[PDB]
Amino acid sequence: YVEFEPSDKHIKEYLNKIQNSLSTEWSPCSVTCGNGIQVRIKPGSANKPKDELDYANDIEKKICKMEKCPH
Repeated sequence: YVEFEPSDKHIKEYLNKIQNSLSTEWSPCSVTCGNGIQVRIKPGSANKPKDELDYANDIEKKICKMEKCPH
């Protein structure tokens, strides 16, 4: 069945997109309408170099829900 949840592949794509502003503060929502994701670096991972961030353990994710997408 259709999952209706954000996929890890797509969240990793967003991490590439916002990598320059990625920090311990939540990112902007990945979308301007409908459902997307916000990401941040876990505070306990703030000392790590960019090339040693584990997706599952060093990155926090949360669903964000924006206004209904217009036609």
